[PDB]
Amino acid sequence: QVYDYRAKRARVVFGPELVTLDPEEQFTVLSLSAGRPKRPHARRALCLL
Amino acid sequence: PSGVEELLNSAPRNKTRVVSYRVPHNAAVQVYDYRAKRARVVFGPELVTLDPEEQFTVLSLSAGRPKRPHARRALCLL
Amino acid sequence: QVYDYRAKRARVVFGPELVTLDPEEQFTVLSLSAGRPKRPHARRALCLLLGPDFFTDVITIETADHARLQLQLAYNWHFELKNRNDPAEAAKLFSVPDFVGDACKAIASRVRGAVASVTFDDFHKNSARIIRMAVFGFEMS
Amino acid sequence: LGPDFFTDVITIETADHARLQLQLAYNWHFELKNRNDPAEAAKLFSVPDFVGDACKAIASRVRGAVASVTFDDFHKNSARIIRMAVFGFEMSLPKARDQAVFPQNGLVVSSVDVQSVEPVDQRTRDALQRSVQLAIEIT
Amino acid sequence: LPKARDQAVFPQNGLVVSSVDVQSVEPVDQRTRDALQRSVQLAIEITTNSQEAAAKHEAQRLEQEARGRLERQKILDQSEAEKARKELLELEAMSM
Amino acid sequence: TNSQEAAAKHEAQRLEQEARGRLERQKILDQSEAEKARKELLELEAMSM
Repeated sequence: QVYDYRAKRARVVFGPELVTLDPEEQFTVLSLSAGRPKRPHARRALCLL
Repeated sequence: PSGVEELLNSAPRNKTRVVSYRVPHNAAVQVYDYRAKRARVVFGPELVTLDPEEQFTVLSLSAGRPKRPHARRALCLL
Repeated sequence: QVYDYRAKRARVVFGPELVTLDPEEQFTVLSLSAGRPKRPHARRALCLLLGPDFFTDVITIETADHARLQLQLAYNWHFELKNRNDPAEAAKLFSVPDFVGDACKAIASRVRGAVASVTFDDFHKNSARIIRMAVFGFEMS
Repeated sequence: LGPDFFTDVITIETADHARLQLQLAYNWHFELKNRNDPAEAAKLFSVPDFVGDACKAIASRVRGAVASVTFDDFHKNSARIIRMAVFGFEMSLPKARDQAVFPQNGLVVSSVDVQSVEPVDQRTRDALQRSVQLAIEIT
Repeated sequence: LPKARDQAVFPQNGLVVSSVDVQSVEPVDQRTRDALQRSVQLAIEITTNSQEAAAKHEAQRLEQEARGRLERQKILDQSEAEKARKELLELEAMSM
Repeated sequence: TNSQEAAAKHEAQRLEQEARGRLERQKILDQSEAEKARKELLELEAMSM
């Protein structure tokens, strides 16, 4: 998902479609719990599964 | 009021350039206008754009590894 | 709050509005009880807080079994306001030389007067109840 | 004139000859039935030293309270007797009124907080320490 | 008899004394202070003897009531055991 | 000091007296209900014997 500061509007997308941002649009980066077992901040990624 | 580094998160910002701050979708923020004598609140995917007399409502948080009354102060309440 | 020597008149203000003094006007500076635990004169400030918050405090107390023990207390607190348009009640808000130190001290003496009767055993097995009921309030049930 | 608390501490002797110091917050303020009267205001300053006279008179009253009371009941219940016996009368014998007043200058003491009653004799503290040490083990 | 009036007065010059506060009554003899010190030192320990006597009487009474309960349960269990023993005596009687 | 000690002594002695008297009466009582259950046990034992 990405939020547009210019349109003041978020938009979400998934599946086999590449994103193409407007200049004010920004990715919704997401922290993940990774590490060998678990860890509150590790392998941060915007690509939620 | 030393709120600079929180919203910069190298080269110093152009202070003449308007201050602005992207607001994370679940995040919430508020700013008070000294000129209009009026506070205003905003949240979600909308960047802030202050009037010159407007000031951020900075908020102390309880951070640290466990808990601590003054740590990781931030205006971006979740 | 600030007092005007020229108009011979005090005025109070709060919330998101910057102060702008007349030349004879002076701030009502207020001493506070700060320090790591409590201290009658520390972090003096004119910016009194009305909002909800918690006191940072710890209190030694003697039990009936002559076993002294320290204990910290969060002390949730706020300043209730039946009105905001009244200069007088606002003057009452600042009329106290030190609301927080007086609060923590009076509550401390009340805790001492609570534990002074209570045994160490029942206190250790049930502090949270008696520590609250005995220092303020009366029957509710 | 505003509400505040005295900074004071008082040694006192119990009936068991066990002297002990204790601090007292002494909540206080100056009541004013009027402000337009020069005379009452003159009464406010008529006292050479309102605070020292207050703390001293209250101190002697505390001494006159503890002088009869035993150390045991005092240690187990200081906050009540320390207040009732130095000012006020029956209100319900009955526990004394929380208010206290000095007519000579219009002073009015409020409730007196307590937080410490430690004995002057450290050996006595060792005795109570051994006593509570007996208490935990009998429990 | 009745407690004296708090007021005091000197007619010779019109003086008027009020109430007299007290805060200290310490003996001139420090040895006497040592004596009272040993006295209150006796007081705290006899009070410890008092609380110990209280806890002792209480724990003793509780152990008494408890052993009485367990005793009654013993007599009861002996009763049902007497029942099953009686049935066993019946079968043993017919068998013998 | 001998006087106060005599007072505390007489008092603690009287309290221990009243206490042991209470516990004694409770003993006789418990012996009574134990006598009851013992009586029932004597009945079952009687029929069994």
